[PDB]
Amino acid sequence: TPLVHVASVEKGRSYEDFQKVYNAIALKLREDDEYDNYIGYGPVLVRLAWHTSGTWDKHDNTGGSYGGTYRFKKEFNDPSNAGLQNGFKFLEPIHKEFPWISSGDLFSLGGVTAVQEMQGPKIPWRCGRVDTPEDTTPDNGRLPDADKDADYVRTFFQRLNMNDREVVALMGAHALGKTHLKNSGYEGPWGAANNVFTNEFYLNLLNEDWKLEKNDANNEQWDSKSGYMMLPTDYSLIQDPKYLSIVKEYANDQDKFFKDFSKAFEKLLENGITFPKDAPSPFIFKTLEEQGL
Ligand code: HEM
Repeated sequence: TPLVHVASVEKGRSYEDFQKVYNAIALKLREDDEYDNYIGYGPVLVRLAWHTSGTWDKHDNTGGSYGGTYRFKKEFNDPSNAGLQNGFKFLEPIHKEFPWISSGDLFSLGGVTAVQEMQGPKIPWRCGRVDTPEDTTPDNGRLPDADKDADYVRTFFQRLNMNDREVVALMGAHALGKTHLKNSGYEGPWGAANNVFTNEFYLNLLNEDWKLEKNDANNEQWDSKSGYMMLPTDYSLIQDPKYLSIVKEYANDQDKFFKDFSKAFEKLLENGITFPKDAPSPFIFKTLEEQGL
């Protein structure tokens, strides 16, 4: 037995309404450019979308993006979510201007908007997540640990119904942003263009010279002399031969990575949700640049 969560469109809303919310998110991303030593909010909004979706458990349909339960203190204060409060704060004035959007739609849309405005692939997005009460908040401990190996990673993502290609594609979002010692016990960026969505994660895995070192929090991480880092779970993608093949494919085909990531990311964000046969089709929002805005 799993719960059923049926998508229900915010009353009377359509594509145009959500493009306006997209636009407000994108404009604030542009405006608040100084955040995190001028990386900007794009990376933390992508991580917020993934962590608010990544609690899902296919076996009983608990967790997931539908209920928007990050707004409750058990989930806000999950140690795995340390740092995401910055993303939530960013989204607060968006929610105040557009109070009709559900929290789950806002957290997932923030992720879509971030990826597209950082020049990533289009991510089709569906509305209709509905806020659920505090007691539906999943317990802490459903997001992955970083200090583990490929077997861990593979098994972990089975709970989110992701296969090896989906796992490797999703991990490419680590092109974005950085680890912050005070949030996670790890420090450093994975690459140079921290706020541009590219296949750089895979090129860096394959092409940098990596050394297993201890950081200031006494945790192991792989460091390169270009000043990049990889988590043990990131590095596992080149230690496992099946993952490694996929890493090589994405390192050598930007388009393929973009298409696979778009599919897996939408999937991640939609897991657990039942869409009525007559629900609207997925929206594909225009970027500001495409709109001349
Ligand atoms: C084995 C799975 C994964 C693990 C262990 C993991 C672990 C981490 C850790 C420890 C950080 C740094 C948090 C910081 O200190 O602020 C991080 C950052 C980040 N992660 Fe992951 N991650 C994984 C999967 C993913 C996936 C699936 C995505 C999205 C598709 C994602 C997107 C990000 C983003 C964009 C950031 C940078 C946030 C920022 O700069 O604020 N991660 N991740």
